[PDB]
Amino acid sequence: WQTHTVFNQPIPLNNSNLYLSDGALCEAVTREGAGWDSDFLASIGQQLGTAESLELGRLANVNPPELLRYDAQGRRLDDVRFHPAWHLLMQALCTNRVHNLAWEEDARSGAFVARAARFMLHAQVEAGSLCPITMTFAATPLLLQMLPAPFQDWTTPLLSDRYDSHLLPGGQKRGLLIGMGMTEKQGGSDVMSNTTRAERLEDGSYRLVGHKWFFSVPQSDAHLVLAQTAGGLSCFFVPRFLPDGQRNAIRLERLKDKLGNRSNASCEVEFQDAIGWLLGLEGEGIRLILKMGGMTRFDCALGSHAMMRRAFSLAIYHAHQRHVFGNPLIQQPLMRHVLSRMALQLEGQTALLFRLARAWDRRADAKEALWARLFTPAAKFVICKRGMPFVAEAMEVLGGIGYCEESELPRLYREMPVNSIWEGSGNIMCLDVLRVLNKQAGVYDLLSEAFVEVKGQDRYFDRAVRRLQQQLRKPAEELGREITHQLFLLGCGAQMLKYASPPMAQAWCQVMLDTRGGVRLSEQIQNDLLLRATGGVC
Amino acid sequence: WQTHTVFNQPIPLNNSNLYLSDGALCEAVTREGAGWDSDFLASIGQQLGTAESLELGRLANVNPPELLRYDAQGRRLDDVRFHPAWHLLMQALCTNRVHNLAWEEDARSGAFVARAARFMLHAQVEAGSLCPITMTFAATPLLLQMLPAPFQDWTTPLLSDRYDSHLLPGGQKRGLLIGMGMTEKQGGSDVMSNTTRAERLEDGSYRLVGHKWFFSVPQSDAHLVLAQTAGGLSCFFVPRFLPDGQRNAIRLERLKDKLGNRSNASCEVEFQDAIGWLLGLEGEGIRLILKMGGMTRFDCALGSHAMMRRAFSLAIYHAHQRHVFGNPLIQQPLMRHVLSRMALQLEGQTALLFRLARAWDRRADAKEALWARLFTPAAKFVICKRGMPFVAEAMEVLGGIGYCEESELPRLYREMPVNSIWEGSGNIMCLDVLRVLNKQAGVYDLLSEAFVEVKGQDRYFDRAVRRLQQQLRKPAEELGREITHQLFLLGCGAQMLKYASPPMAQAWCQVMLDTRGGVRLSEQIQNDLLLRATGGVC
Amino acid sequence: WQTHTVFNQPIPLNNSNLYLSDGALCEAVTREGAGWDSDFLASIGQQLGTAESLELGRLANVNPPELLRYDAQGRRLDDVRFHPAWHLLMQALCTNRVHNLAWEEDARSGAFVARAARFMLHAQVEAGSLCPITMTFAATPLLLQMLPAPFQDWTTPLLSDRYDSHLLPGGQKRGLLIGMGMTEKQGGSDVMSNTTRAERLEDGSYRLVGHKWFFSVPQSDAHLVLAQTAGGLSCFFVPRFLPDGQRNAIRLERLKDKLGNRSNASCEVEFQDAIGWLLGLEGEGIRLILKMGGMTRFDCALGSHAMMRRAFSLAIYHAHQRHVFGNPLIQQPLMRHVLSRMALQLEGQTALLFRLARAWDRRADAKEALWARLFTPAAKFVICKRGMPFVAEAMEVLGGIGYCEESELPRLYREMPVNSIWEGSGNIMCLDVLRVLNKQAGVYDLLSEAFVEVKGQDRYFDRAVRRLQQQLRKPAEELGREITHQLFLLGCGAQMLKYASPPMAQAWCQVMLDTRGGVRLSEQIQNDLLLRATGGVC
Ligand SMILES: Cc1cc2nc3c(=O)[nH]c(=O)nc-3n(C[C@H](O)[C@H](O)[C@H](O)COP(=O)(O)OP(=O)(O)OC[C@H]3O[C@@H](n4cnc5c(N)ncnc54)[C@H](O)[C@@H]3O)c2cc1C
Ligand SMILES: Cc1cc2nc3c(=O)[nH]c(=O)nc-3n(C[C@H](O)[C@H](O)[C@H](O)COP(=O)(O)OP(=O)(O)OC[C@H]3O[C@@H](n4cnc5c(N)ncnc54)[C@H](O)[C@@H]3O)c2cc1C
Ligand SMILES: Cc1cc2nc3c(=O)[nH]c(=O)nc-3n(C[C@H](O)[C@H](O)[C@H](O)COP(=O)(O)OP(=O)(O)OC[C@H]3O[C@@H](n4cnc5c(N)ncnc54)[C@H](O)[C@@H]3O)c2cc1C
Ligand SMILES: [Ca+2]
Ligand SMILES: [Ca+2]
Ligand SMILES: [Ca+2]
Repeated sequence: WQTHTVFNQPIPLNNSNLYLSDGALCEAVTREGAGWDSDFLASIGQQLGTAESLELGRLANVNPPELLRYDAQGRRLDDVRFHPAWHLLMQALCTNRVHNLAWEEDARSGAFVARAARFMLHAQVEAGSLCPITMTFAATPLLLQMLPAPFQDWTTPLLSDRYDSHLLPGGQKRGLLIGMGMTEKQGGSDVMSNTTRAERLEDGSYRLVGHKWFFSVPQSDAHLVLAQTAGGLSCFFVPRFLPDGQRNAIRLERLKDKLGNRSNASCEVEFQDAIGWLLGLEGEGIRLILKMGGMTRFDCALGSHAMMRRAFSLAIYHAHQRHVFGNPLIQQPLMRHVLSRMALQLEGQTALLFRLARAWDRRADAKEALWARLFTPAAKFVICKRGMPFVAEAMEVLGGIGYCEESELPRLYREMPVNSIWEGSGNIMCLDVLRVLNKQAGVYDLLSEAFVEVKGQDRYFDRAVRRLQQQLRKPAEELGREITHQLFLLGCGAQMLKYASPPMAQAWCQVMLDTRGGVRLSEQIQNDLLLRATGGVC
Repeated sequence: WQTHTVFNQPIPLNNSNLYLSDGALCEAVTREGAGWDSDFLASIGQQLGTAESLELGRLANVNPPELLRYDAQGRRLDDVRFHPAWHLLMQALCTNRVHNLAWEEDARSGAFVARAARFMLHAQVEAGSLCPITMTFAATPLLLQMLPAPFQDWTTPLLSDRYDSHLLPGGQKRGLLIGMGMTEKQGGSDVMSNTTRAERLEDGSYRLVGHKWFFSVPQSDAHLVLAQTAGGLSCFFVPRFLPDGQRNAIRLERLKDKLGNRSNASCEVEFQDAIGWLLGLEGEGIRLILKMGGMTRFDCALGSHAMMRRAFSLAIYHAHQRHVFGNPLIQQPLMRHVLSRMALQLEGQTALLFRLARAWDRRADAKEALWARLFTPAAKFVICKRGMPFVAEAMEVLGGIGYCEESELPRLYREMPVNSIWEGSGNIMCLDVLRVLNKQAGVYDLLSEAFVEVKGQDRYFDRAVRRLQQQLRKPAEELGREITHQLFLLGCGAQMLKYASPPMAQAWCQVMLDTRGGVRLSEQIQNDLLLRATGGVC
Repeated sequence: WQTHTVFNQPIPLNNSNLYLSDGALCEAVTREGAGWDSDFLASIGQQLGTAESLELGRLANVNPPELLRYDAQGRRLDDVRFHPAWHLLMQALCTNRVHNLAWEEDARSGAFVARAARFMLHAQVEAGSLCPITMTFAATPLLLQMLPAPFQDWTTPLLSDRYDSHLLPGGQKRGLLIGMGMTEKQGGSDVMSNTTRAERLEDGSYRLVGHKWFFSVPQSDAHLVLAQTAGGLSCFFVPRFLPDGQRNAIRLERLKDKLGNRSNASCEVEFQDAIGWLLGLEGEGIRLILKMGGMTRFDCALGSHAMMRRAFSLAIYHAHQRHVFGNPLIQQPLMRHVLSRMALQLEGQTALLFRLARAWDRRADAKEALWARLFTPAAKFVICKRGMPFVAEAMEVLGGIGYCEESELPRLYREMPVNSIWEGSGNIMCLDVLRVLNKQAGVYDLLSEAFVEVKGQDRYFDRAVRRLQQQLRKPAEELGREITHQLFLLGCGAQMLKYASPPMAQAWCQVMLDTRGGVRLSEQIQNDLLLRATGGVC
């Protein structure tokens, strides 16, 4: 009955450990002060790597949410309906405290780093569910700092490990999600162009009339929303339900039909005299949310890195099994070269991101705070931009089967641009880097110290330092991407030189910084890279 | 911001008790020997009536199953993927033993009646999930009677309360489902036209080559399949997995794209030297499955009745709330007339079906067995045919909102024809009734006795008995539907006269049997009918 | 490579002549004064019966319209996007003047009858596209009678044979469609409960604020819309574009997700100070549209009849080819009986509808006008109610293949209830019949004359006349359906007795009016019925 036998078809990667298979991550977690979380990380790495877990990710994306503007009786409903897989993903994210680990009372030293490792494991399985998690993690410290009086009973659920999908006022719920409404049709990068208007009421609250053009996670229990007041652009707490239990006047008009990120609901919304509570002062909306923005930019970089890691893991498991021209694909000199360069890129990214996580963890230290202020937008720019060609290359390793929606690769590929577009996109990251280099007291000293610490170790690194120094003499706005990319590489290189094995740091520096390419990697480096990326080290 | 206020929109029926709201059913359960099950029935009636339960029914139908013929590597898979709601429905059906209550060791007197009541509650929530349940309930006694030796370890899971969706040989599973493969492209009514061929192997098993054109529940652990042998048309046990653990050679070719019944997978399949085990003798396939057929025909009648009951319950809850021309719709004389006639039809159907369930329960008694043999096809014909106009009328009570897929009514309406088409359809039921009346020893005596028992109580009933007697003098095949319908009504009428209150039996007889219509129901009868249909009695 | 041979599978009906195959229709067209249209009818009957034509019907339903509330820039759009098949269907409908043949200057005697025959041919191919056609045909004479001054240039396009899908003010278009906005969330039967409000402006036009809950064909160039004024419920011309070229303020909020009629867009809409022009006087909205309603009710009856005709034609073509138990299915005594009864029902319906079409054609005659006033709602009630069980029976002739969406039968079945629900639904038709019988001068005389004309010809007919006479003594509202059904049958019977062959009229009267059923049809009648239904006569 058959016309052929099927052979030389790799088995797809599943039922693996997402943590234990990543040598660079395991090393970074210990190095950066989160080793106490390693047993937990191995545990969730196993749970998240199962066929069942990966299926929840697939189901949540192929059954995207449905906007319910009205009920069957023609009354306004303004709700969103998700596939059950979505709620199961949210439950595990919250159980694992990806939304608030760092903010717990008695959080231990390294909690920001431990939380980043947890986030990176989840992000490999499914990306859309990270959006509410990212916004809630970033908004929580600000909300706890400024929590308006009628919402004092939100502190307990903000600190829980309990996802709660009930359509109830937040104070009645066991856990909460918080979103961000900034972008308007006339601009997302330039939020001063916002026309949503807030008028102060007798009781000190404000009435808002306007719109937000991309308003993710409409089901959040509140959104922090930018609006204009007499005193300038300001930040408001806009809860889904008012203190009295009535629904607030946020009208969900249309759900975005997106390239990727499809599991996540993003809406176009309008405020019809919605009630908001001013956070901070009138006119300080942009300043107030700077650090909130910093944390979301970090998560963008970490998310793209995580997706690159998953795509790479799929590619290498496939290339190990697939034979071409009589030999394993991973043994073919050109393929082995390409995959080894990919692995080297992920090693550097992991070292940089986790050092950056430690900086955010230790931000009570002014120099750590400054390092995070400078390298966060740099990391978002370079890593998020790299995501697209990196994932395409992984897909090409698999070949035609990597172009079919049955594979994880298309979904990863379709996700990659979102992280690059988020929060003013790549150019805004670079202009922010230039602003910091220009205006921030202490920056040039911080950089010099970091670079002197490793001076003499590598000729390519030292040449790149001199090139950046020259470039910073006249930092033209048109060179913002060149400068940001150079700065990012020097950050990565300094971490590699300090902490990677010497042959690895040497390989990294030559590949990344030796201005003439044509760099061949030694056999031993390629072997070590590919072994480290499949477990080996942990 | 609003253009209007929404008013006079009924709230849709949910969070009600499917059992306690049905006076006729509660009375029938006690009358027919299953009163010991009443507490359980009230419990599951509450569970099944919740918004959450009704949502599982919706989800399983709007997310229909997907046929997986191949995996991503191009190897044959032959599997079906369902929405999780489907599996949750199956779990509750099996927990409630709708597939096997009557067949348990130590099953108590009335178990067939108790099982019918349980089935009727489930059928109101979701219909497609009743297909595997119906086939498994009907096939189980036959399989236990004839179970081939290599499958002796199936007896325990056949008797469990555990749904098991694992892709494993049945002997390794905690519970089992059994299907039926009869229909071929050239005929489903006339199964002797089957061309699927079975050849005897050295070990006594047979190799099958052929097709089945409608093959529901392909995921069943076995199907009973008709095939031709040297000795005539025969019945085979065809398991999904062979005794050695290999998949059997059943190729799933195409999933039907159906009007209704969409939650249930129905496939077109081909046998490529599939292995089957002969049940019974060569050439006795048609005879062997007669009683199996009887049970499935009963479930068809019961299913259509249940859907009619749900549609009626929705219509009356709506008409009680909706106002037209200044008064409740249920108070408008013409609407109240129509709904009262509907209620009266369901009273008769409930009385007949449960008497029939008792007949099947007590089938060790030759007269009970004969009553079931005769009235089962009659009930399937009339009740399944009535389903379509009855549900359309309920939809029209709701008006335009009953035509929208948000309402339960369209799904009920789209389901109704399947039960009428099943197992040779309406004409085959009537030809079977004629065959029984002609050939079956004892029938005319059984009928006479039943009719004499109530003779003198109602003039319309006694006139209808005389009309049937005349008709049976020359029972032409072309009058098969007229005769079947008359017989059905006399069955219903005898139950009403014996057991309904006299004004109710009087109303039933005049409406159903008074050859000139124009029958107006008294105010008291309409009130009692509509109250009984909303709980009152239980 | 094969497991079986496919055989005994009928070829599906296509490439047939929808007109020439229908003996009763061809005879009715000539009888009722539209014989001059017979060549044209045969021509379009051929065109509409092709596989390509039937495919347009399928495509328009499986690719339903999409509501475009906003454009990609977030500006309001309020438009609907259709599959190209929809526009091709509309083009042929308008070329054939199904929307206005009767209203042309110099329309010839019999034009209403010719238009009804044309409508019936189209309705067999696709039903949703008849909605704009029906509303435009019904509204056109009223609009031409009352056309408000700023829209004088609409007269030419209202009278064209040119469908025009351009998004332009009607006065710039080559042809126009008109819709009807009556139903609100609180009621469609009782339109006096409408809360949409119209306020008179300085220039004599009115500003409307409110909603309509089912608002079909939102893309119409205008809708006639009921709204409350100081002077009572009134009818407004509400154009899609104002005289100055601006879009009118009609907000399309949601598209209905329907059981059937899926090719046709039906919206929930809101008026945000939309401009309307009063037709007639304040407070005469209900009266003004009575005749408009009459024409749409006629089209409902004609549409259900047409769908029944298509379903029957499919069933008989199938049963002629399919063999069961060694003989053609159409030769099996019970099946032949059932199909013959079906054919007889269509013969009566065709005779009645076309006599009714002639009444509407000759409505300058007071007695013809009265016949149409009385029999139109009666016909809508009985015929539209019959549609559901009739089409289900056809599906059951085909068997399981008739339950699959590849067949035309499911789409026909899912369409049938809409015609029964339309314009206040079945109960409102019956209450209207009772109102006419009670209040309308001349009615009892008109009926007596009609009945005396055929008195003595058939005993069952004469007995039914006496039964109706008795019933009309005390015409209780609760007997509205019994009375309407009796009246309808007497209408049909009088046409059959006057114009059918005597054996046919005899067969009709006995089957339809002989209060004890068990009526067997002669061999010759069954043969003549089935031959007439496949062409024979034309
Ligand atoms: C899936 C998804 C979900 C989203 N969810 C949210 C949400 O929940 N909340 C929210 O507020 N927003 C959300 N956004 C919107 C997102 O933040 C914006 O798209 C982003 O800030 C860019 O704004 P914009 O699209 O208006 O582009 P613009 O601001 O018009 O920018 C266009 C391009 O110009 C570049 N540019 C801008 N200014 C300069 C300059 N001075 N010099 C050089 N280049 C410049 C930008 O970098 C960008 O590349 C979401 C977006 C997506 C895709
Ligand atoms: C959703 C669905 C699921 C199904 N699942 C299964 C399944 O799991 N297993 C399986 O075996 N089948 C299944 N069936 C097929 C079903 O049993 C058949 O469709 C049914 O038996 C009718 O057979 P048929 O379609 O070949 O019609 P035919 O046998 O061709 O009958 C067509 C019509 O002719 C009538 N007729 C037949 N013989 C006579 C006669 N002698 N005199 C007068 N009238 C006659 C029939 O009553 C019917 O109305 C399924 C069907 C559906 C719709
Ligand atoms: C596909 C579709 C398209 C439609 N398009 C349009 C459109 O374009 N324009 C428009 O105006 N409407 C439209 N309608 C609405 C349609 O006209 C209404 O649904 C219909 O008039 C019934 O009104 P309702 O749904 O409010 O039911 P109700 O008025 O609430 O009636 C419910 C039931 O009660 C019965 N009833 C009402 N009064 C009495 C009484 N006095 N005594 C006894 N019984 C009574 C009715 O007959 C009906 O069976 C559309 C409907 C559908 C399904
Ligand atoms: Ca090698
Ligand atoms: Ca009353
Ligand atoms: Ca014959």
